[PDB]
Order: sequence, then C-alpha cells, then structure tokens
Amino acid sequence: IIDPWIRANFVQAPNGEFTVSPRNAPGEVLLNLELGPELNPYLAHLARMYNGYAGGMEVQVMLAGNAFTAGKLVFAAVPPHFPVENLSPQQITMFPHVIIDVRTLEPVLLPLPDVRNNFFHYNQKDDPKMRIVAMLYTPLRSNGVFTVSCRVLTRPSPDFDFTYLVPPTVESKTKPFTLPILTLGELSNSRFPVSIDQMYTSPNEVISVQCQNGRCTLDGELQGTTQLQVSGICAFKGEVTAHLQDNDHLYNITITNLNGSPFDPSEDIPAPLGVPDFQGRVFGVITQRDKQNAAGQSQPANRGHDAVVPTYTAQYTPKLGQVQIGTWQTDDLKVNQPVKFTPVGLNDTEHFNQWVVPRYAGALNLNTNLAPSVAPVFPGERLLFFRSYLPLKGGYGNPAIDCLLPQEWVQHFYQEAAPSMSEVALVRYINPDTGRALFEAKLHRAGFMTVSSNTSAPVVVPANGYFRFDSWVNQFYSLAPMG
Ligand SMILES: [Zn+2]
Repeated sequence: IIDPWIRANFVQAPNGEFTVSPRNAPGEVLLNLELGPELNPYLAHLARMYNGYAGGMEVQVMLAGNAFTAGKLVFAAVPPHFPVENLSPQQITMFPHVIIDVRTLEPVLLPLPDVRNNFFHYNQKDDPKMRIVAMLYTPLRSNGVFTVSCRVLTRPSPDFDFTYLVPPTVESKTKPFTLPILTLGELSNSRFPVSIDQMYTSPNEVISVQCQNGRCTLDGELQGTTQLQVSGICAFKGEVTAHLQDNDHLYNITITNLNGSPFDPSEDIPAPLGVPDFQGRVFGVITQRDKQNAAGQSQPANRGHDAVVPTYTAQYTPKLGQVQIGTWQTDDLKVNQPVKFTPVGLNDTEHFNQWVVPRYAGALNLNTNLAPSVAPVFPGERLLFFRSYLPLKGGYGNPAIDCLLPQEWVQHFYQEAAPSMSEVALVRYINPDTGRALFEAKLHRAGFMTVSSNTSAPVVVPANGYFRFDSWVNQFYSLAPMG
C-alpha cells in the first residue's frame, strides 16, 4: 500500500529536533522516542484511514558541530517492558546501538525493529512498544558555550503495513496537533471579555501563577471555571433574594448556571463557570426583565443600572450560591425578579491583585477542585503573557489583565482534542513576508508559554505575525535567547 517514494527517502520526524551542549552530562537521556506511525507525516496521514498497524522503522540522525568540539554520543534500541530510568552509559552498549563522534559530517543510521507478541497494534487500546534512547557517551568539550543542533528523520522498513480500512478522520488517537493561524489583531483575552493588545514577559517577582479562567490543556480538557463563550467571562445571572440599606444598597443575588439550570454546590468545580477569578471591584451593568406582565401592551417591565461586584470581601461566595452587588445611591431593583450582569471594567485600582485567587466559598472554607499552579522549571526562563488594558470608572491608573492563552486557542484545543506526543511543543513566531522567525517559545501540556528572557518588557512584533508548531521536544531542550 505504501508509496515506493516513502519507503526510499527520509523525512523529518514531528518529534525530530533536539540539542546537545556541554552543560549536559553523560547519563542524561537526551532523546526518548517510541515506535509508531507518528514518526513520519506521510504515515501519520495514512494512519487516519486505517484501524491498525505493524512494523519497524529506520532512523537517521544529523548532528551539526564544528571541528572544535569533542565527544561521543550513543543511540540504542530498548525493548518493551524494560526499565529505562537507571540506565548508565555502560549498560546502553549492551543493546543494539551505534556510537558516533560529534565532529562528523555524515549522518547516523539505526534500525528500530517491531518486537511484539501479537499480530498487529490497534490505534485505540495503546500498548507498550519499542523505543529509541540517546544519551551522551563521553563528556562534550567545546574548547575553542557552543550548542549543537540535531535532527531526527525516519522512514518505514519493508515490513511495515496497515490492517483495516475505517472511515477517514473519525477514529481518534490519530489526529495531529495543529495551531490556528490567527494574528494578535484577531485574538481575544480569556480572563476578561476584551481583546488582546500585546505580548509581554513576566516580572521578576512573578514566578508562579494560578488562574482559574482560560485554563485548558493541549489535549482539550477545560479546567477551573473555564467555559467556552466570550460573553460568559466574568458574567453571571440569577435572582435577587435580598435587599439591604447601608451608605449604599446591596441586593444579594442567588446565582444559577449560565444555561439557566440551578447550581448544585456539590459538583467538582471551584465555583460556577465563568465567575471572576481575581480580587478587585468589577464594574458593570445589572439588568432586570420581569416575569409577570403589568399592563403595558401585554409586555414586561425593564430596568438596567450600573453596579459594582467586589470579589475580595466576605460576601463574594459564589460556591455557596450567593453574590452581592452595589448601586451607588440608586434603589430601582425589584426583589424576586431575575437579573443578569454584564462586565465592563473596574472602578478603581483599590484592592486589585490579578494573581490572587478569591475565596470562592467565603471565609472559613478552602478552595477545592482548583486548576494546578504553573511555573517555569528550566534555569533562566520566564512566563509569557497576552496583555490587555481595562477601562476604569474613576480615579487614576492603567490596569491590565494578563492571560496564558487566547480564547480562540482554548476553543481550537477543545474542538480538535488531539493527543499530546510529549510534554513540551516548540513553537516559533514567524514574520510571513520574509519567513524569518523572530523568537521561539515552549508550549506546555498544561497550557502556558515560557520564553528565555532577562527583561520584563513588551514584545515588539509586526502586525501580521503568527505562531507555528514545529516539533515536540523534551525538558532538556535549550531555547535560543530571546534578546
Ligand atoms: Zn436599597
């Protein structure tokens, strides 16, 4: 079935690119890949039309170093159900292996067999398979800071074959990860219902964030209070159940879900979906349309006013089903009638902290079912944000919400739901008139981006640039410096 061009020529793997520097030590696994069609884009296209597969492959490795470096790498094949975590460089020579110097101008070849105890593999129902492992065999001396770039190419062996025809692109587990082609003038903020202004790198005191809107993994798993509508970010609806007099007016509100269903407090969610996930005074518009008809040509009556929702206080308890608003010196809200809130911005920058999570069940309770905190782990990297600027009702300031993902990428990751081949995907930011990349970043499975920078500053880009998915990499991959 396979075209004889495919069987004769090597094509770059989707898990292909890696690095080796003299900051690496012999004993660290630089490359750990698994057998299967995902190592070849033509086979990855043909795999979406069949049910199963069997067969081994052939791997070519290119190294790019000069005549001023020294050292040896080793590439070996490791069978299924063998532990890989405590391999030493002495043990890896007891496998089918190849040892190469870094000064060479010629690529390296290794066959990767398909050792199995059955007739074929299924695309669903995964099972362990053969792997290829690379570690540094002798220490790397770049005498006369020099990072060496490396690529992996594959092609099928003469015994590789596909088994049963299924309808194309229906069966999952064969879908490739794609990233949508949208510019920053077309993306939207995911933690507040405005549009994205620029890209920005994190401050020196921000090393770990935990937000609850705009959290979604690359596999398409919504987390926290993340929903899909832009009109539902920082918005809620329900009925007024209470009234209070103060300097102001208070209007306690029992909230429901945004589809109209009542909110069950025992669900595995921190709060109803789409409530604000930061501390501050959210400014917006509250509105009522009545449920009974006063005469009025057989129509209901309507109210709409300005309101403030403070989320740092003891009465912002959306997990318990309550929220309290405020109208400055206005009393026109009927009790026992439905309300809807539409967010506009903030009132002032008082008690405004964007990286502090509210107490969703109030005081005397702990937040449960929270999305996990994210952070960079590689030495010398920081978080990358998408920054918008918000309106204020009064006072002085220039407030800003940062987000981890654009809302359109959340939507695309939900609709596609492709499997993740590794822990980190390498992306680049392409200038489409020339083809030159501007910077490169890491995109993690949990849904956040890190760059290699020393400053907290806005990122100056052209107007038509976009991100492009290039490869799946591992944790040892060393990004080029952004500045
Ligand atoms: Zn009142």
